[PDB]
Amino acid sequence: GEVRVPAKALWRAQTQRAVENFPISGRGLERTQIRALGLLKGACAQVNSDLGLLAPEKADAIIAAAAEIADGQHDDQFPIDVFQTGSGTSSNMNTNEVIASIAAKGGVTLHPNDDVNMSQSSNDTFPTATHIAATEAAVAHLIPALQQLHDALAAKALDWHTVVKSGRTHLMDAVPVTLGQEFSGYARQIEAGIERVRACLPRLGELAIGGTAVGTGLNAPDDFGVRVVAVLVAQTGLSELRTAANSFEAQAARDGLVEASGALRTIAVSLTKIANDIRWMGSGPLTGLAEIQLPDLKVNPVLPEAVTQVAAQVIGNDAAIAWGGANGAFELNVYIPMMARNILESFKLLTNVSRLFAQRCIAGLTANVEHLRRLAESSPSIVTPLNSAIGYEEAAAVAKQALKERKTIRQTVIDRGLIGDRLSIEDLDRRLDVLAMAKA
Amino acid sequence: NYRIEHEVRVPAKALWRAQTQRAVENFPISGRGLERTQIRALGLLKGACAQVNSDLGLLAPEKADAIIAAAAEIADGQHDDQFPIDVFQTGSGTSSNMNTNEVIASIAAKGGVTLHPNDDVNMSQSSNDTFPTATHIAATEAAVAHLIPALQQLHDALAAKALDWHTVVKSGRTHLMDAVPVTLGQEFSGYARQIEAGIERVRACLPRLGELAIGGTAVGTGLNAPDDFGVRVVAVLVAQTGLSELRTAANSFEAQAARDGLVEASGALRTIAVSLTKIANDIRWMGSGPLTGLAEIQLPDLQKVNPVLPEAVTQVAAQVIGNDAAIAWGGANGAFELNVYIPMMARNILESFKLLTNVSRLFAQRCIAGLTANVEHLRRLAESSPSIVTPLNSAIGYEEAAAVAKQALKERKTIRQTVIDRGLIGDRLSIEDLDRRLDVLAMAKAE
Amino acid sequence: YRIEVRVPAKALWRAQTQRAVENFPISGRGLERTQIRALGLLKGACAQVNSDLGLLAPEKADAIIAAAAEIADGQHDDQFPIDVFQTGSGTSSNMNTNEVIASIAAKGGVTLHPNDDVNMSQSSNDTFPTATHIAATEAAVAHLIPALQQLHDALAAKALDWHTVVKSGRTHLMDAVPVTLGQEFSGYARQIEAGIERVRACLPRLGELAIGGTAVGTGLNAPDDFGVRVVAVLVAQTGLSELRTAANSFEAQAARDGLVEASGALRTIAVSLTKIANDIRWMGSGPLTGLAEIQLPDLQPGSSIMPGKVNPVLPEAVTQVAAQVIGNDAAIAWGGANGAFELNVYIPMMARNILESFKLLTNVSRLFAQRCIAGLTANVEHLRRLAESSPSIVTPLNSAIGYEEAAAVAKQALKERKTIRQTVIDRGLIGDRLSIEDLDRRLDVLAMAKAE
Amino acid sequence: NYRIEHDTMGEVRVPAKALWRAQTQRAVENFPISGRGLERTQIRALGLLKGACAQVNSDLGLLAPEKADAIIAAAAEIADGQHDDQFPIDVFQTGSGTSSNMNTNEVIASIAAKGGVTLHPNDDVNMSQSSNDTFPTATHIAATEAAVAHLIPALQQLHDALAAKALDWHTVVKSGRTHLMDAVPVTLGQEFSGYARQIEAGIERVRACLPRLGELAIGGTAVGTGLNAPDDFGVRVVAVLVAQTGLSELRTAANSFEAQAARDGLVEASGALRTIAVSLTKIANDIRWMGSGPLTGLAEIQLPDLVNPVLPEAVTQVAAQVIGNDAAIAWGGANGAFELNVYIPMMARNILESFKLLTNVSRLFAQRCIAGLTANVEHLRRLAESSPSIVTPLNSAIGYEEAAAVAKQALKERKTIRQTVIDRGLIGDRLSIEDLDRRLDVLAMAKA
Ligand SMILES: COc1ccc(S(=O)(=O)N2CCCCCC2)cc1NC(=O)Cc1n[nH]c(=O)c2ccccc12
Ligand SMILES: COc1ccc(S(=O)(=O)N2CCCCCC2)cc1NC(=O)Cc1n[nH]c(=O)c2ccccc12
Ligand SMILES: [Cl-]
Ligand SMILES: [Cl-]
Ligand SMILES: [Cl-]
Ligand SMILES: [Cl-]
Ligand SMILES: [Cl-]
Repeated sequence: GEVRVPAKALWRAQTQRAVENFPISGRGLERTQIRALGLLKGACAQVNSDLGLLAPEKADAIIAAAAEIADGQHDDQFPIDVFQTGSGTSSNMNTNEVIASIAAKGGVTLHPNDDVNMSQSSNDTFPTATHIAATEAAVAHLIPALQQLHDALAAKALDWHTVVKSGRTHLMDAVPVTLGQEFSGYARQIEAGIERVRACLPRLGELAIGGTAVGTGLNAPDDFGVRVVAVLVAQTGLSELRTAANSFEAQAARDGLVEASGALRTIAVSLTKIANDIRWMGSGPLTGLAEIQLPDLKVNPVLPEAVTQVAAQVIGNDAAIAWGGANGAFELNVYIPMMARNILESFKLLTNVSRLFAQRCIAGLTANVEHLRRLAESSPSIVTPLNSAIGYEEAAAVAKQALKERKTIRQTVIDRGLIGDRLSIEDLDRRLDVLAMAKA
Repeated sequence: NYRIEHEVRVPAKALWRAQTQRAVENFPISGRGLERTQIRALGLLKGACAQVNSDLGLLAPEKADAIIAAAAEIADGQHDDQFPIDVFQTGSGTSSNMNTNEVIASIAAKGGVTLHPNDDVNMSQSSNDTFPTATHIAATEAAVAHLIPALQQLHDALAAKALDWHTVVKSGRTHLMDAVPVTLGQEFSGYARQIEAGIERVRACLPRLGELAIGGTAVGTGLNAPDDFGVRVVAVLVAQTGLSELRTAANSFEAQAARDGLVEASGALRTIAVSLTKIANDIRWMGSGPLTGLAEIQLPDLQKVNPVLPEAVTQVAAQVIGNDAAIAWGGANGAFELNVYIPMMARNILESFKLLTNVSRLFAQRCIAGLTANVEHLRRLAESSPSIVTPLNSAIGYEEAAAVAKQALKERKTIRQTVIDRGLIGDRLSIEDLDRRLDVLAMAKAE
Repeated sequence: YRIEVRVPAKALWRAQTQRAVENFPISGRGLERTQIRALGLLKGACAQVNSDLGLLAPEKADAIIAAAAEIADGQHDDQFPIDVFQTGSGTSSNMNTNEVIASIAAKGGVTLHPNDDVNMSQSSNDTFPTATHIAATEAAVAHLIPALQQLHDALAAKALDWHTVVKSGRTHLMDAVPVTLGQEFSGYARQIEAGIERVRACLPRLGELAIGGTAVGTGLNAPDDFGVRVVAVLVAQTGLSELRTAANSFEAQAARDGLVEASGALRTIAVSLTKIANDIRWMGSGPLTGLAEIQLPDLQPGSSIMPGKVNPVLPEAVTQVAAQVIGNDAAIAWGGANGAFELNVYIPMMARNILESFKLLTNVSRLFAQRCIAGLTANVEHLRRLAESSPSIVTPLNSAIGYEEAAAVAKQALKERKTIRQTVIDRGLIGDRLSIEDLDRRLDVLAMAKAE
Repeated sequence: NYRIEHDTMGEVRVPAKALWRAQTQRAVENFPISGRGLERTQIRALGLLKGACAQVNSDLGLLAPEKADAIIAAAAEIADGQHDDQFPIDVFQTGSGTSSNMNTNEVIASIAAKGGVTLHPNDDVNMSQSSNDTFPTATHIAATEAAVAHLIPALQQLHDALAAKALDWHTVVKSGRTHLMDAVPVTLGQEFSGYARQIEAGIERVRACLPRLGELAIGGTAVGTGLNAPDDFGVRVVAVLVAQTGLSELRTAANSFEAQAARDGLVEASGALRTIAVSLTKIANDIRWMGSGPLTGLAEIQLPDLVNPVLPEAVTQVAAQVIGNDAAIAWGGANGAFELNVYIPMMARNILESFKLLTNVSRLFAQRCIAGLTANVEHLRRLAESSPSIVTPLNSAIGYEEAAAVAKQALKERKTIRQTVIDRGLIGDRLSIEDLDRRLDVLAMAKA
């Protein structure tokens, strides 16, 4: 039919039809997705050239246009809604048409399908770009952001190694701990988060390229996949990219995204705990716990709120990803654009809020040392450290009398006239010292 | 060009000011800000508040008119690009509240009127009762003015097909296996009811979705606001918008300590997403083929035909389900006098409303309306199914009925032709008695 | 062990049930008492109607009704061994009920055919979802709503008792202007009251029964009015007026959207309960290192290592129940979306989850009301002291001494740990623009909470 | 019919025959919520842990040898399943699992008393322990054992059944399906190789979570600090557990505070199970669709009758349950505070159920569905040979327009592409039979 296309638009007919067919969310591909589609087209053009299937002049043109796209020079040339044909074929064609128009600016005539989509199908390209984008997000961005947060938490764990305070279990007063020990716990949660992301990489980095329409590789060179992956690894430095173990699994399912989402969700769960504890420690200053002071951006914990909200989003996104993941049929899972949107957003949210959390909250925390000490000196104590001085039986009697008369262990020892040759006052304070009780 | 404020650097053509710019620098998290409906509702709210402060003599009429004019521009969508703050901001949404106050002041300034963002545009209000008020305004309007009419359009399209296909007999399917006859019209009457029930579900949540916190100020007590600020602002909002569903909260503390009304409404959207998944799935399966699939109907071409709108629908449904999980999560985790997950909740609920509205109209117009049934083929299959030999039992015994069914399937013939081919027509069974027993439309029991 | 297939001797079920037992050894958990009861109610009403329409012999119908009444009464809850994770229509549990009823009638000398007699006018597809919705409707009206009303009433009572118990508000977990403990609990009460409203609003669709639609929704091989007749009997016998024939017989079998809808209501209540329970254990936190606003009744020892430590175990039970309801809700929506054509085949899993959510919420709400809320005591003097020392209450001084001096009062009081009243005095601001009488009027914290 | 018992809170009436005591009975009355208690595997883990603890306490000279022996013997009876009816406490108990810990202590004491040995539930049976490190330890022992000894071998059985079908059906060519629409040829073998990979990847996912799932909190006592335990109590107890269970995946926690303030390892493991549920949903759905009919469906295969696809229905319902449980687990996981996460019994219920359901349904799926599948081989090939999707390799010979006409006529007349090309008289000018049979070899097209 007749198709009206904007003057300064590098996309063509089929992209414009897709724009008209899916006015649903008003939001299109992110920069990372666009970049990954550009990287893939350049790599495909390179391999088609190396195999003598594509004329060198045409290949050079594609590679040049693809490089512009991957460098972010055309992020306004991808107007198709996220909620499109579930294979992502519309965005694939979007990329083919934009490259064709760019090449035409350089006096080379490309056919979007026959040249720019050579050896590819409408079904193995978009999930490939999706996993490229997800792997890049995991390796180049999320993991270093998490490492930064870990290092900030670990720094406080060391700095506060002897800042004694009261433990809390069930929200109730418990035996002493140090602020440093608590932050050593938070740091380990983030460290384990990094371990979780790393563990999913062998399957997250699997690319479907080469499988063409249904996974068989019909109408592609037998080694298209492995050659394209090699160019991608060389150009991105992403050694985690690899050919799929099974070309049918790689298109019929998107289980790699579901798996990876689970790692992000676990991280969201840890971050909720860490953020929650931190805003509670900062609460008050009169009606709260008043354990620490957060940097001001009466200070509201705005970054913990940002963190806990991001975590909520990752959990919602995770549910959406799994839902689409389960609902593939036969040779193709047709939930890819929705799954891509959600997994890449979860990566982006976690990355950016972890860095903000680290730099503008954690690094600048100040402990209220004297208040914390007074809290520790209000914790329950135990009789065990008195055994080698008064014996198991007298200790047991002290514990019973303390419980009965609702007095501290220390005062009960004094009231029972136990301060003598077997136990001086100094010896009592040493054995019951709250920092020693924390076993730091 | 960038103008300077105090020190913070603000874009020249930006109508926001220093507090918004600081929020921009503090939350570079998603790169996504408030949606159009939330911005519109913030405008609506600020205008109504100014009207009431003017009515109560608390704000100069010249200042009030400036806010009202500015706010109207915002509510009309003229300033959507003036709200740069990330969704993932302070959990009260105070940053976006100040964004609105600042943009209104800057709009007024161009008209020669000076407004203090806090002292004037935020008069009688707090950082805590305004943003969720705007959220519930935006959600109520999305439910009443957009989603319900969209759903009604879908219902009517499905109902129209159910009528057109009233006598289009086909094989029923249970457990995906062949079963006794139904009509395509009956199936589509079921789809229509699912959507109709969806509308009932949305309507049922409105008494609580429409509750507004405005007037409760910082903690719910209404301290530093007129005692009747809430009912006055709501009456102005209703008067201006026609949204009679908007109401003052039943309890002012519940309305700020929790966002339970959004959790409730999301559940209604989630159920609709569940209904749409079933409908969309059946339709793309019915259209599967053209050779190795079910080949019951043909879908209209768009991009044989891929079912691209059922894929759009089932992907939207997945998103609504994910959004629903995030909303419940934020909803459960308020503390004492304030739930601090509102911007995240607003984002997700308003998007869910939008996606369902837009994809339902698309589904109705560009998929449902142009569906075409393979009528003769559907009847042929129904008339050849082993599932329909049971009315033959009283005439020929279930053992011979079984032989008929097995031979019909093997030779790919109707049950009728098989009965005839096996020489069963006689005094035990006339051809007219056979056609009565095997009347597959009558078996469907269409009203 | 009798033989038919080896079947336990004291088993009232027969061969088809025993086959299902051997086919689905998956969870080791079978139907609940409420589902069993509902299957009993339905079979008895069906025989009643079949008899009335002259389709079933009176002696046979009487034997079904008598046997089905024993099942509904809970006398045979050990005769339903089939796993929850069975054929997705629930046909196996339907046959279970048919077989057990036939065996009961056999003890009385009457021979019933499980299919031809007990399952007359019914199919293996409209029975189990009918029983599920009967069970879910009963759980909503007879058990959950009264239990929520009991918790509502306990919260409302506390709100009344604590109407003048002033304290500092908390927003973002930071100090805020005064509220009363009573206002907060009126807020919790409203959340529970709204929860009841949410359950009530789903009942028009939760109560829809598929019975009469037979195999595919068409009503083939059943009387045309079978559905309305069975429902009439059920409503008369159970008093459950919310039970009704489905608006659309195809929707009622192709989907279980009413269950998804109802779970949404339950999920929302779980969300409310989470907020309420969290606030309450935080309010009782400490007693020396926490908020120490209230004291929860002691229910059991908390720690071996810490002998006097008593933990908020009911709020912990409530919040864990809430997590379960949210999990169950996701399972129900998952099952609900994935029907195909004429039948949703996730009914037993959806039934398990919705009925569990009803049960857990019902039971934990009553325990929460009786063993926690009713016995709460407020630390009134503690709460009032913090309120009277709060920087947040200096605002009403503005019109007398100016906001800059009020800010100074707040800073000094906060630093010298004094009340706002005493700090105003210690700065010598009581003169001819401000009496001690006017000061106490302006710093009346209860009046600042504006309690009605 | 009762006897009097007591704790630090006062006196409590207990059923006369019951092996539990006061604190258990308080919890019986405090939490009548679900009506369901700990599972066999949980009780076993608690028994194993208590025995190991008594062994270490005896080794370190902290507990009298005659007392340790009485504990170890009692704990063995519990771990073997002789006293499961003595664990009446609801899943929905105190969030630390305090009550079930005391349950185990009390029952061990009452058992030993029958042997003439007097044990204090707290002082002897709970020596060097607290609830806060024992109940999550038992929970992670149960989950680790469920992963290693049960789930992975069940998945390997399912993988092997799917891989056997992939081998058997290696040349069973059929029409591909994308968007539910006919596509270029594949084989049943290839589809099933895809299913096998999903389950193989599932095993990889479970194995990848084990370094953290296997972490045990034991030794951290009340708040993570180890107060009131020997400094090496944890490593010693873990060594005993590893020796007695053969589970090398059991290990001390990398950080003692993380191990009690959080249950992130359970959230992580649930993610793997959830992913498996997602894979199983795809496989089960495909298989019931392939078996659909016998007239109006796809009718690609026939499922064994045990014909409704009842095992795929059991599989997809189990999947839904696992996804549901997964949401409950993450919810509890996120909501710890300071030194302790208090959602452990609920998280344990859900993670352990998810392990159990996937284990049992995978073995059933493998044995009683996958193994007995039969393919309609000739019919599949005939459809593949008759599909408009395979006319494309004729384009260069007969042209686009004629290829479309061939496709349309073949469908309308229900004939193969090969026969339609012949019938339209295209052999001779356009191409030979040899060329036709080469271009339309659907098996070669499937690249198999
Ligand atoms: C999706 O399903 C189809 C797609 C296309 C065509 S066709 O009309 O194009 N066709 C019929 C002409 C004889 C050559 C086979 C191809 C037919 C069917 N369906 C059937 O053939 C049903 C059937 N009937 N009888 C049997 O014995 C049987 C045995 C195994 C599998 C299926 C069947
Ligand atoms: C599930 O799908 C089937 C089930 C059973 C049988 S059967 O083998 O039992 N059969 C074929 C013999 C002629 C009488 C129809 C019944 C066939 C099909 N499939 C087809 O007939 C495919 C088909 N082929 N060609 C067309 O032109 C057409 C037009 C509309 C719809 C479908 C088609
Ligand atoms: Cl443009
Ligand atoms: Cl701008
Ligand atoms: Cl029995
Ligand atoms: Cl039972
Ligand atoms: Cl009614």
